[PDB]
Amino acid sequence: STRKAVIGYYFIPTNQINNYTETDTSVVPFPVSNITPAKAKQLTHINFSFLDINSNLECAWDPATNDAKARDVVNRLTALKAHNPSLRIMFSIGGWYYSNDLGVSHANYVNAVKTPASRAKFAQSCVRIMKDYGFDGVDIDWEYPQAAEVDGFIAALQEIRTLLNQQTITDGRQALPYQLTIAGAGGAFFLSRYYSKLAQIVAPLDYINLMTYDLAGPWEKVTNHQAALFGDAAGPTFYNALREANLGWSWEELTRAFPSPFSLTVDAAVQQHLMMEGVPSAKIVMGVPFYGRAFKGVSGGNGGQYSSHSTPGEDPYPSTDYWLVGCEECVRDKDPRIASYRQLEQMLQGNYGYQRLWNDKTKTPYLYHAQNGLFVTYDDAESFKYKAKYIKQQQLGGVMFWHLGQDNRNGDLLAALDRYFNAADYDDSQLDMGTGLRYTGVGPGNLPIMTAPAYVPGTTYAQGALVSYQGYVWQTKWGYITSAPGSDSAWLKVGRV
Ligand SMILES: O=C1NCC(=O)N2CCC[C@@H]12
Repeated sequence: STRKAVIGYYFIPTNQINNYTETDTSVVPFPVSNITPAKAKQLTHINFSFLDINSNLECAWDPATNDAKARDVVNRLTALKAHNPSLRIMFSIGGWYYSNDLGVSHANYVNAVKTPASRAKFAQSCVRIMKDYGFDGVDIDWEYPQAAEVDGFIAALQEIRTLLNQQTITDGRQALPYQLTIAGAGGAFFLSRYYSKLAQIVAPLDYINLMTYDLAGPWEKVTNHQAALFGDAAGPTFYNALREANLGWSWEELTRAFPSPFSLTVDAAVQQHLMMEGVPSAKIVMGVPFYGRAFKGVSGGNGGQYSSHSTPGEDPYPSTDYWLVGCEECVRDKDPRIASYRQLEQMLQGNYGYQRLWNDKTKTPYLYHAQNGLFVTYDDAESFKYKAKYIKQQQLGGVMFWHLGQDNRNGDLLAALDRYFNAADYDDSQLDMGTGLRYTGVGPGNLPIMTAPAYVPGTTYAQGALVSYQGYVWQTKWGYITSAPGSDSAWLKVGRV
């Protein structure tokens, strides 16, 4: 009965800030005024983005930003709290552009967390920025820290948590404490960079917003749903990077927690987080996209799914050929590979040759243009039903999405999410979650409850035997076992209590 978080990103490029206006779409497509009172009430958090970490290793705005303008935009955002007292205006630091391994400011992130001094300096700048511009929390989107930088990242977060908590007291914000969150990897590959230390990373956070989308892209040889909730056996599968993380577990432990290959879905990412001890479901937030990814050069037979394609994976778009027919915004953004739900909705009702299909295993829609060989994977009010029920059933913290300017003018995707969680007249008790493939891995954090005869010191056990000891149920991996679980590596912990 705790309200589910609804975290929407508000992204505005510097040039739009420096020329902000709420009366001319050509310049500021999505002004703050578009976030009507109705919308502000369906949100719990708005992640204003993005800020960066400069060469000075402190949190800061983009140099070219006109400060007076920024503050005004921000103040328009915080002003929305007048409509919803639980609304928090967070500010996000990073994003793919600034922080990816090959990003412009990548070094600043690496160095910012290098030592206690840099950390305290960084942390202190985060809180200073928060207080100065009037934000309600700090969101850090480093995509992503690598194994050796993790301890620093972790220490930085703890530092930020300390300062924020102190600030909540100083500001008498007990009823709406300052918060700390991060955008987390939503796919095993990037997740494997810090997966072994999830517990420590999540400890200082109110939420970890999983970017459970972009699970398919033009950088992938076979077209696929970018945010399948569940797996489709007919779809591609992937190498389970997590089994290569520095977990220090045994072959048996790794194999049971990380089947491979596997289906790269939203369910897999959530379950992968829940497999680790100390990672509470309530802190896990499911990210969903308000845009679709388009591919060209697909062949028929499966409605464009799981087909080879001829889409360029480079960034920026290495071409001037805007082939996503009907997509006007794609021209405005010089990229036919991404389209907002808003634009997609228009394309569908526009007789452009697109046919909306539904994959009942993944529980997600897609578009197929038989004439031109196009495929678009995206989410909508229908896929969100399943994702919302999954969030409630799995007792997750809520939902996050990128980004507000991609919802249609009526704000339907946001309203759908709010409805599924809060409408007294909405009933999904009979909504069928389907037979799509579930992630079946088992780890220390999601061991099933079992019962077994207590271990008897000095007893010899055959292979496959089960016993209880030190709070867990154990099974032998082979025969003639003469020692106790934990002291004899012939036992596999398979249950709890
Ligand atoms: O960098 C981004 N790229 C698109 C996206 O989905 N985001 C989630 C937060 C980071 C941001």
